[PDB]
Amino acid sequence: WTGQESLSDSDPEMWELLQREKDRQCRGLELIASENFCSRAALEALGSCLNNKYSEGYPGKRYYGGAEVVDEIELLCQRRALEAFDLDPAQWGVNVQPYSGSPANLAVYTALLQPHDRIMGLDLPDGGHLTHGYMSDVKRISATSIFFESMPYKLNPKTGLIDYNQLALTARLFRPRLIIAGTSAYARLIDYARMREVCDEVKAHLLADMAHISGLVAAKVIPSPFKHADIVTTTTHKTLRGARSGLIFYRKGVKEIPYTFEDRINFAVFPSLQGGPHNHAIAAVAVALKQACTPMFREYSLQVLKNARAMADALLERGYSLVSGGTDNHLVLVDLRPKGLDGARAERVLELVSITANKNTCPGDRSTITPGGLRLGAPALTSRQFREDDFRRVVDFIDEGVNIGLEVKSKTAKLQDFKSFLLKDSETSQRLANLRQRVEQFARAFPMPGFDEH
Amino acid sequence: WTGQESLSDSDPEMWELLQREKDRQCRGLELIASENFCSRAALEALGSCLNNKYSEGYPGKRYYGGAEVVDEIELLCQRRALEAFDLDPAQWGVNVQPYSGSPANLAVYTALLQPHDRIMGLDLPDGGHLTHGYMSDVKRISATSIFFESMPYKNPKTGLIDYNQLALTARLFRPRLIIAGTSAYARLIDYARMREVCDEVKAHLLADMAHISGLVAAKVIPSPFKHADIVTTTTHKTLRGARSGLIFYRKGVVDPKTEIPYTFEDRINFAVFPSLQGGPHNHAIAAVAVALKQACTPMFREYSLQVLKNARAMADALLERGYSLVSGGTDNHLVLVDLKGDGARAERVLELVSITANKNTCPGDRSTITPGGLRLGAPALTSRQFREDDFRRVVDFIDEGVNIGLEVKSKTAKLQDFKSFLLKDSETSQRLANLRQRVEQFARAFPMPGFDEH
Amino acid sequence: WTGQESLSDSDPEMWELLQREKDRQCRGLELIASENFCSRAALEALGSCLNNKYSEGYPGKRYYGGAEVVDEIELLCQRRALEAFDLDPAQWGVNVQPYSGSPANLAVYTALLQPHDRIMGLDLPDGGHLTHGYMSDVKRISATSIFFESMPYKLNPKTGLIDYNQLALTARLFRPRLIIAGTSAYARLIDYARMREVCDEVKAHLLADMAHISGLVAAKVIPSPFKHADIVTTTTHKTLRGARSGLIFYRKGVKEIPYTFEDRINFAVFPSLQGGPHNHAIAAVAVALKQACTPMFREYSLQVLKNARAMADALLERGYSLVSGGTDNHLVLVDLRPKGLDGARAERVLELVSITANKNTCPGDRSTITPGGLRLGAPALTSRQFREDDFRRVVDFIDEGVNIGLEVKSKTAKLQDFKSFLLKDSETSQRLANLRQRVEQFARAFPMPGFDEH
Amino acid sequence: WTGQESLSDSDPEMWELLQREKDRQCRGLELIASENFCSRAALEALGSCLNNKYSEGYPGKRYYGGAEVVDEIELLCQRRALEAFDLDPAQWGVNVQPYSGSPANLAVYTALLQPHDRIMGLDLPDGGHLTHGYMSDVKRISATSIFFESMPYKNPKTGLIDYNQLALTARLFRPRLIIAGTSAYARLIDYARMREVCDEVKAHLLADMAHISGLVAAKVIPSPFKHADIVTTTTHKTLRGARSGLIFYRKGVVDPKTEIPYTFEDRINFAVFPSLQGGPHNHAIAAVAVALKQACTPMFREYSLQVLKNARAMADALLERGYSLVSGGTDNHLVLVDLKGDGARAERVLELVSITANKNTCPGDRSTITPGGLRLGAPALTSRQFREDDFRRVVDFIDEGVNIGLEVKSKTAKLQDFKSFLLKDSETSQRLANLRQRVEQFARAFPMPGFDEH
Ligand SMILES: Nc1nc2ccn(CCCCc3ccc(C(=O)N[C@@H](CCC(=O)N[C@@H](CCC(=O)O)C(=O)O)C(=O)O)c(F)c3)c2c(=O)[nH]1
Ligand SMILES: Nc1nc2ccn(CCCCc3ccc(C(=O)N[C@@H](CCC(=O)N[C@@H](CCC(=O)O)C(=O)O)C(=O)O)c(F)c3)c2c(=O)[nH]1
Ligand SMILES: Cc1ncc(COP(=O)(O)O)c(CNCC(=O)O)c1O
Ligand SMILES: Cc1ncc(COP(=O)(O)O)c(CNCC(=O)O)c1O
Ligand SMILES: Cc1ncc(COP(=O)(O)O)c(CNCC(=O)O)c1O
Ligand SMILES: Cc1ncc(COP(=O)(O)O)c(CNCC(=O)O)c1O
Repeated sequence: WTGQESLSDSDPEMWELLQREKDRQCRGLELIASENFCSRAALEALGSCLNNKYSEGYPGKRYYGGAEVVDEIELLCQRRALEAFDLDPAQWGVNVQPYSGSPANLAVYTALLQPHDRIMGLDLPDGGHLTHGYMSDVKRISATSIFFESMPYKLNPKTGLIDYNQLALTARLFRPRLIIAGTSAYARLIDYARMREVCDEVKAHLLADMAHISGLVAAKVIPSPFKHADIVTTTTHKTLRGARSGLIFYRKGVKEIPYTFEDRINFAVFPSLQGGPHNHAIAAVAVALKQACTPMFREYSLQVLKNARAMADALLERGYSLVSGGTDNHLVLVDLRPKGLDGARAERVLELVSITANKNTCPGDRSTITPGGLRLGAPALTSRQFREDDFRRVVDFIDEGVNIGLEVKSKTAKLQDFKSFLLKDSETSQRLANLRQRVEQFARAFPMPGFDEH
Repeated sequence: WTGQESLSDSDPEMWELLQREKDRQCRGLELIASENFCSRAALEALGSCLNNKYSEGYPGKRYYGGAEVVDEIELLCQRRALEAFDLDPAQWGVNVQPYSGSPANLAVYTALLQPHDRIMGLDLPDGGHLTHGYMSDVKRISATSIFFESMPYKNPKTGLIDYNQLALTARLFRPRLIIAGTSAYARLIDYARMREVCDEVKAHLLADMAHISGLVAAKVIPSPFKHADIVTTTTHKTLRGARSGLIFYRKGVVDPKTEIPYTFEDRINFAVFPSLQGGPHNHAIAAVAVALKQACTPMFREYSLQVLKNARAMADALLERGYSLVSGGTDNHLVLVDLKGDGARAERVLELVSITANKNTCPGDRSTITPGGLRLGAPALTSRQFREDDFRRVVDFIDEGVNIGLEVKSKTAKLQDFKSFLLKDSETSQRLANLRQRVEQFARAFPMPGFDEH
Repeated sequence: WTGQESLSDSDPEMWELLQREKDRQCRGLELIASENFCSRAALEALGSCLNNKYSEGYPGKRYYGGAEVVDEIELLCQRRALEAFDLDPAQWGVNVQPYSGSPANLAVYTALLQPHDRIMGLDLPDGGHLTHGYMSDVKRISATSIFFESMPYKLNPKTGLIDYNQLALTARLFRPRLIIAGTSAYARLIDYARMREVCDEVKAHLLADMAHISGLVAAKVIPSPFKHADIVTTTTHKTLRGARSGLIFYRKGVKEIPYTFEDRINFAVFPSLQGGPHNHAIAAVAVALKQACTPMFREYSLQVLKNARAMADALLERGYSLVSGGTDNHLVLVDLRPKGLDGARAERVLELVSITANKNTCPGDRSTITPGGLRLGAPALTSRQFREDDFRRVVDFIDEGVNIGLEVKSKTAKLQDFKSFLLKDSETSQRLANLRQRVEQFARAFPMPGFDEH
Repeated sequence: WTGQESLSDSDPEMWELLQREKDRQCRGLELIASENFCSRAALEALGSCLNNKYSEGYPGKRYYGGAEVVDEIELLCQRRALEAFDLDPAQWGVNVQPYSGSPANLAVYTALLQPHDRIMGLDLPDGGHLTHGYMSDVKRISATSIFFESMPYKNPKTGLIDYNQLALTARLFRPRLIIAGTSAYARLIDYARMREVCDEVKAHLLADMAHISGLVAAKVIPSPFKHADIVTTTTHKTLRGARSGLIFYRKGVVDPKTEIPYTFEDRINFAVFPSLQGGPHNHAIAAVAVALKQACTPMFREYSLQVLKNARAMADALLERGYSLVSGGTDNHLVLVDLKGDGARAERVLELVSITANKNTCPGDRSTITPGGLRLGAPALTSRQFREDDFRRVVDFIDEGVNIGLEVKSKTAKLQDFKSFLLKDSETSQRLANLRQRVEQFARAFPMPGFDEH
């Protein structure tokens, strides 16, 4: 035994499963807005010997030894994190140690707020994330709502946009100490300036979760939340096209009233919440971050917008509804209830063809288990050199998939009856197999970032 | 740009900086009990395309689609984890989604305890970790102490802990979960004693197997999986996998008067998602499944069986030459010196000679800035096929470093001037480089798991 | 020494002070809405040997002895508490042990809600009480807002009434577990049915604080909050005209879904919060409670309404503003800003004449230390056999007092300058002395409940 | 109806039922260490017209008007309280507004501690009270344990507490305030030991003088007012006043390196109002001011000096006839029997003979439903001018009751049949009424403080 053996030789069972996923990604139309395809250069850094380095602490302020050059990669990851978002190293710091996006948000709360302090974020069915404080009417399900007292703000159901007026009214009576300005399912750009004015009135910190749109912010193709918010969090595996980690950006220097964000946030990530940093992920983020400073990444993010706008205008002419009218970023929200189908049936219909999407509730729904919409993303296929005409054909396969699920809903009743009919009825099982072949052949022709084997 | 370019061509920086890490892992003898050198097969799954998949949920119940492959990779890792520790699938279940060891422990707290409820663990300055409930008496450091009221447990004479002063403070603090785990402790823990002492106070037994994880899977050191109810661990230490976490929870059933099932697996799986974290790191789940398959092989048990006799030979070689073991022996994998002359003084002279360790507070130390004890680790170099006479030489290499350090401790002034004249004086850098030379020549000759370049 | 000596003989210093207060109450026009004049029969029961009886527990469920006949007075106090409000002894229980109104509300919260649970009450400047959860924009000042998370609902500034629509909107997003339906400064009757509909939608307990209006509810001259709310609290020293204590009324029996209010509320008062019950106060409340069942008390409460309505219509013809238009209960809220004077100056002007009132903020004020209104009560003087024509003359003295403070504000600037000018300037000091004599001579002619000496 | 009618004419019920209470207080010998017979002068101020005044606020800063008299009555009570315990007004302040002893203690917790912060007091089954932080290990009883995490302190051999096991659990629980008070304990508390043990753990010393309040004012028992920082007490026990509470807090200043004032009096006065309670009970504040004026007289010290030698004669008379004192003596005012034969069995046979006591858990009792110890009290009958030979007779009266109880304990079946055959069997009611007869004839002959009728 030496540990240098091959995965294909040491574990052919796992190498087979790990090889069956790559072809599914090659043959599938990934429309999930949160998913991308990480480059090869960042993946071989994520699966490297940096997994074998304990660097608890921070560069210079390490508690153990052996972090000679590991400190240099964390400083490199910090220096290009600010460079990718055009930040002064004297006015903005960055913490690269968050394991993912969810631990990144929890670190901001523990650093700035006391337990049971008041949190305001967009409600989950309206487009907010779990970590922005979410509670059902039955019990608290997000830990942000267990350790802190959260209260959500809703959309304007007429326009589908965030009700900034209702947020101003609600914050004046709830008196939050931190308001989250970030989205998981929202086609337009958040008015971060209006957010800042509401925060300054009730004396609250403005946290901007840049997770879905950070790649567009890095390319400067959409307004940057750094110009109004003073605490920015983001994942690095969505539009950033890197490994699964998290970044926390904070103001630094003087606000002389000093900005006291640098010391508490770094203390919340370690030693409060996390322990050993995933240095293999840090270097993978830094590889993707320097890719974000290149003119290629701006051309990539510019294409993600027009690709989402292309499918958005493509779905409209087919007779589809889009909440908030259309789209200004990377994801479109299709409203399926005007056509007689719901997101639950459509998500299962499109998945059996390898068009991976996700259900999403629409303003006005009262069903939970049967949402009337889907969230379709662009940056996944756009990294595969997809362009406008390619996304127009993606929607053509969507419609022919929706049209299938429409006639199946006429032959079936409950949702449990629906998923059993798509696999039993060979007349529909063959009709689904035809679009599957016609979708997988259209998808394999496009290049795929990363390794060609695994 | 396609995303398939090599790291050496795309980021010529990050390529060199990582090759300096693998060089350091080969140039030096790593002896931090928590560190290890993972196998090449597992890291290929760590740098996989599974980094791209969003699989929020669990096998069976998932909120997305296109998860056909990752579902079987997760169920494979759960079955490989249950087999690696010889657990009946009907009596035990495992969640394989925690990002690391620290998040795995916080998930068990959120699941079984309400906010500000009471836990008990051995103190960090007494051989514990931050995630067990450590507060600095002037500040609440870890989030284990901010969201849950923890009482630190600590006997300095026996070298062991005070396993009945814990029972003394048990009924007077009345905890709901006591932690039986170690971060810097050389002896075993009476797992039959920790259980009944939790039953008389109506508490839950939590075993944090993070350091002993390998010595338990190989059935060479007694296991907690029939005395404890919930078990958390790292896939990092002694298991030689990627950096992630595991939560071993009981499952199943007897109320003979007037049926009594376990209530664990629905709450801890809800704590991991959607409470604490979001999208699982499938590349980490697949990587640790490779290490778990290796853990069921006799090649891993003989590797484990070597670690104990390597640590025993490590302590005896130090015992035979004027060094006190803070236990009277060690069946674990680490040592505990009483450096009869301090702790923080040895690390600087070691890491400059390409040998890294960490400070350790010995029972009786009145300080924390200049402690008196080093914790050296066997699993790291044992994975490089180190054996008895190979480790006996390692204790002789530290000998010349500690013996030169005792000469610098006789000079200079406080800890600041210790590290000052080392990288400044001309004559002192002679024994620095000579001992580093022979240490590098002795280390590079051993095989190194993982890739050859990165 | 024997302890049977007279207060006039044992302590002539305290007997002098205690005698100077009674004449101030005899000579003064008490317009504070929360104040009344307790009868002699209830006062000599409040200052009796029942002070010398430890009866911790409840009748029958006593922990010590000696409560032979003390148990009978608590059952008598309970039986007439329900009788005074026309409650079925099988559908309503009552706890008479609360020391006062503030401990009564805190007992309801601790019995029904967990720490940091969500509370909704009327904001303090809008007419709510402290114990209904009040927080400034700077810090939490009420213990209800420290142990529980409170959020206030506001008035409709156009109509001066509670904004039930905004409360329905706010409760749907705040998700409270208890909503308070009670007032301290509100001239109209709360729509308790609308309150109940909002509580049943967000699944919250409806607590009605009957403190100011319980005498009107006992006489059945205003709608009873018992017909919609299931938890009712009240003081017994306002319109109840008894000692200073508190009552908690709760549903009992079946809601078979049982009502689980009786056991938890009785446990929160004792042993959770309070200790030894003030049995002298319990019997004093029972004396006043049986007075509330008499036809005299209904004629008294009927007069309190028309006396408040008389002064309300009297103030209107003098050119005064009343928020919410007028009055439907016992207290009128005068808005003084249309006349150029504020409640701070008027309260000090009327106090120096022995017309005791209190400042009160008005909808739209932004001054705190200079409120633009006053809260004038009726049940205090109405118990002195005051009638409509008498209250019309009370307002005549008010106007001539306001007219004084109007011309003083022209000769002065800051509020600290104002209170120093009313005592220095002998030209105004004599003008105030004239209305003082003309007010005290009008007040002494009316009878005064209680002892004629102390 | 005018409100000036006597209680005997208005409520002929309540008149008779109270005269049965004074009859019972005269017919029987009260020996509950907490009970007392208040003076006639204080109760005249308790049944005063000050019950009618709303004086929310403090002398100087009040939110109302017409408080000229009650302001001086409050400042008089503060000065009489500082003098009664010999405190410099510049070094000590007192708040006289707590409704009772339990609210006074909760106010000190809210003022100096944040929610869920940590306190330490002696356990209720070990001689404590609920307000010191008692939880039933299966439920959190007192609100001291619901809003603050309390650890109960407890040595059964010495009879005393374990005054260094408290130090054993001190640094391991790290409280912010330890309580030095007693509800059922016969010895004194080392006040110099409680202070330094709180200083090494950075805690506050709270002395709850509720039972020893009289023995401290008379300067016959050592005082905590130069070792402790905050002191709470009842005006009820040994002080022979109305039922209320007092909060003695330090005030004033020394930072010789690089001025250091006390930070107590602004927070505890804010905790009493407007945090916890609202309107003060001015009739109680005036009543206790009368008892405080009596406490500064030599007639009260010789009364106090009698209580100790009465309790010492009470214990020695019991010691001389086969009874064990749970201390080895008593300098307090209470006893502690080991009833060598139970506790709950004696109270029923006593209160039926017109002598009342209470259960007391002796160190070593495995039960709580049938404890083994009675706590008899001296201050009650000492106030009736009881002396040595008078109390020596009281121990001889209980003798025949306990000796008949040992015969019933030899019969019947469990505690249920003990009290069953007492009020049912014909022959058993003979020694019942005979011993009650001579006990009533012996009790009615002594003078009784307070009024003659009520
Ligand atoms: N934007 C957004 N997308 C996505 C996609 C994946 N993620 C991350 C993973 C999230 C997983 C998840 C989601 C929901 C619940 C949940 O608990 N759901 C409620 C009903 C919700 C609802 O929508 N209720 C009403 C609303 C009011 C109305 O309009 O009536 C309805 O629409 O019916 C319930 O099942 O109890 C849950 F437990 C776990 C997100 C995200 O965080 N954010
Ligand atoms: N109804 C009502 N009457 C009465 C009368 C007596 N009691 C019981 C005793 C209460 C004592 C008390 C009252 C207020 C504060 C307080 O803290 N007050 C704020 C500013 C308040 C305000 O009104 N702020 C704004 C409102 C928003 C706007 O309209 O702008 C303004 O009006 O300016 C501050 O001083 O900080 C306090 F500490 C203590 C009550 C009661 O509870 N209820
Ligand atoms: C705002 C936001 N924050 C965090 C996350 C996820 O954090 P992790 O990287 O820890 O999973 C998401 C993705 N949420 C799922 C989706 O949008 O599809 C998100 O939209
Ligand atoms: C006993 C124990 N448990 C859990 C963890 C958490 O592991 P992560 O850092 O991967 O979250 C650690 C960290 N171990 C630090 C050390 O001994 O060097 C640990 O020592
Ligand atoms: C609704 C309410 N609750 C409680 C209280 C007072 O509780 P205490 O009896 O414990 O003080 C008041 C009187 N608040 C003052 C006023 O209205 O003038 C009140 O209006
Ligand atoms: C030591 C102590 N402190 C405070 C209190 C509270 O007093 P109130 O019940 O007046 O709030 C008590 C009650 N004493 C009960 C007894 O010993 O009989 C007590 O014993």
